[PDB]
Amino acid sequence: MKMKKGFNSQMRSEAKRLKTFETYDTFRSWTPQEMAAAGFYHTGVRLGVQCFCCSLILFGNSLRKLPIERHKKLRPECEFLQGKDVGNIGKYDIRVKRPEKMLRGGKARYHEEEARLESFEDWPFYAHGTSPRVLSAAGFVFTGKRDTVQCFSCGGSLGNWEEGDDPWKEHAKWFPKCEFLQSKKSSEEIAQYIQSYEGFVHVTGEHFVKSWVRRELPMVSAYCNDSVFANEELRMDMFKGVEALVRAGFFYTGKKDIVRCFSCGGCLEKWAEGDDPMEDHIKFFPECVFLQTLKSARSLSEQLRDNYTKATFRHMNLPEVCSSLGTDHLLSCDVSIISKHISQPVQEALTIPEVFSNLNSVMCVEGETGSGKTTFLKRIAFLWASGCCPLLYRFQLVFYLSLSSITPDQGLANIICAQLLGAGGCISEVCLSSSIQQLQHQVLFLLDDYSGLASLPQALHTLITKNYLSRTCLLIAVHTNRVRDIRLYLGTSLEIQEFPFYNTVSVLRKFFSHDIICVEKLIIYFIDNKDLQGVYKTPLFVAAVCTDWIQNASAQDKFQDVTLFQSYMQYLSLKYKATAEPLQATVSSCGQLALTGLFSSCFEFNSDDLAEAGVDEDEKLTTLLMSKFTAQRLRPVYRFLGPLFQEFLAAVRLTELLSSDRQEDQDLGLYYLRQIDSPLKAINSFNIFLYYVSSHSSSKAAPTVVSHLLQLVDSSFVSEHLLRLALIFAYESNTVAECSPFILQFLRGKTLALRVLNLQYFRDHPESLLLLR
Ligand SMILES: Nc1ncnc2c1ncn2[C@@H]1O[C@H](COP(=O)(O)OP(=O)(O)OP(=O)(O)O)[C@@H](O)[C@H]1O
Repeated sequence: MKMKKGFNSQMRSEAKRLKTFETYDTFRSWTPQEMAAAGFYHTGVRLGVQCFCCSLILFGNSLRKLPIERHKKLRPECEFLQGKDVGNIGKYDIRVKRPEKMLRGGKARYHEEEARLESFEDWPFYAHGTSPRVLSAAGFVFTGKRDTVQCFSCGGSLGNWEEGDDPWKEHAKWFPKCEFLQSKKSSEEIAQYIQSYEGFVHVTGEHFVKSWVRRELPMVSAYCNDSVFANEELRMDMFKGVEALVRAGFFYTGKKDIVRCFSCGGCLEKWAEGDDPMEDHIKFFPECVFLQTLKSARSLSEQLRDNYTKATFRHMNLPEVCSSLGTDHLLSCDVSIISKHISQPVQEALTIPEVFSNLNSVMCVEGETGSGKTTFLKRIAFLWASGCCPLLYRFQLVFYLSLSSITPDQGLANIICAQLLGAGGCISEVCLSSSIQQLQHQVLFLLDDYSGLASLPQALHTLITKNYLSRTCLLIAVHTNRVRDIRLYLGTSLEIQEFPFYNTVSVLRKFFSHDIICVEKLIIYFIDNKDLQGVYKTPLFVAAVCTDWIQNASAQDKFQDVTLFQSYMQYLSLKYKATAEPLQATVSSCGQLALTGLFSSCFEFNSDDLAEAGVDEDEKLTTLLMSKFTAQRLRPVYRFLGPLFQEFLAAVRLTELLSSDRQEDQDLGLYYLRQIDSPLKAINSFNIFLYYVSSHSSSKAAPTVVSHLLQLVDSSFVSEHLLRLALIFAYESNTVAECSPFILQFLRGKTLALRVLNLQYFRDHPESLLLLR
């Protein structure tokens, strides 16, 4: 209840307000990214988080209100930029201003040291944990603005000082060529000081991506609030007075009349009189968004190709996640990563804002098939091009290349010009080779859809196999347990663990205005908790539930589980329509396995049974959309997405078998239909197998199974007859109530007790209710 409130926790900014959520459960509405962007950190008292400037006991976490709204509503006296040690992604150096420019009179006097001591009257209260004496002992002087300090005789500015950061390691790390440093400290201790988290970085205040950013006030919900990025957004199509004024909280994505604020908008036609705050952001944009954002040689060639890469990464083509229909630029939810280390099995979970700082050499990212590799690579490329995340400023060039058979060993220049630039980039082989060589650790390749060394081109092969004479940094997307070739070559392997539920609920929240469907999904989901995992193993379930809104709400209020599963399966069928032949096999071949276990009462499904089922024979991609490597001690197990998914896949296999006219691919279906042989078997199996063999409009399969249900005959006795006939009539009326019933149910099952025991659909009653009922 009561914990040490104290005061401003000066040791707590973002990128440290996010790392505190590794001890946070993955099932709740608000996200660590959004909560941390609100200046909150996870103490761990029971479940709650508190702010770093205005300590708040915020435990309850609702859905209709974002953390910014709660923080403003409860204690509104800490967000007037009165002073907060807010660090953004914050590459720790971006302050490069005045390398030799106008200081406040050169308070170091260009010689003196006690002058550096005395220049710190207005040293703010953000730091202070850092002693001004130790800062001044290394030739540092306070330039005057926002706790950034400049060192003379080399003119280097460092900011975002935190607790315990000794300004002697850092002065060595960021400027080895600082004359004062070589004058005082020997060339031996500096190598020891090099040991830090950034790989090979140097003085990189000059770089073609830079864009100075403000104090990153917490009213910045997420990216796209820098008022300079949003301006160059709409230099493409909204160019043929209105434009510059539209940047009162807007940016362009789409077809010249769909311009989006941080929530949504554009539902009005432009070029009329039309003041941009029209209808005050059209009806406040429901919930009065952010108080109107709070009241408003060949170096030339490589720079030119840098500009083209930035332009083609900011084009509307790349930033499109949740690629179903809509108008999307607002998603920033990240994927959790835990990086296994080369030698021993240590997990060591990372965070997205900190993983960028460790990019050193050839890197691989794991991940289940359809789990967010292409998205993550596109996000990092975009964030480089959308230059406001500072950590990515160290790369002068980034390249996204999908090695999906477009590369039969032809050449790197040809593959980079025809995939990224487009009709404009004539970057020659020699130009690209020289750019790679001189820009050693400032070129980041993002390779996707990996196959193997044999398929890479010559230059890419050299860059991936040596990484000694080139120093280029690469990130390759691969499949889990399918990266067995570059084990010896890579450092800092990475893996996409899972997709937590807060990301799913955040994406659901953003896409919807009628936010009663999402809450219904929340309640109707934590009551099962058996399919808690698996279903959210991939972001494709979010896309499936979103595209289920092509007809109505995703909470149709009628046995939600079967609709959810069918929506998922239909979305799988839709996405891979280009290569649907193996998927149709993967759903069938794997699906039959579930049927084999539907009645044998086993869900572990060890490896040797998979061969009998007839799936994974080629270790193919899609077979991981429906199973996971649950255990890896020995003889890895293969568990599906919960017993309910057992049921649904077994049902779809049974329907396909009893629907196919292949005679002896159907006798097996009848055999699997045979084991149900008693009313208790018509209950215990059909408690969970009821709406799954019936849901599908199995025209051919309906008569055989309804006949089998009828032929079982050869209070509790009467009761089971009543339930059995209820099942049979419901099943037969689900799809077609003409062919099978008029010749089948007229035989045996007709019973009722008082008035409404046979209140089903009304047709011609029997002669006299089976002559005995
Ligand atoms: N943060 C996110 N929010 C919502 N959906 C996401 C997010 N990240 C990824 N996705 C979803 O992930 C899907 C793409 O996944 P992914 O790139 O893993 O497929 P893939 O088969 O690995 O493709 P490739 O093999 O080409 O990399 C997209 O349809 C997108 O909807």
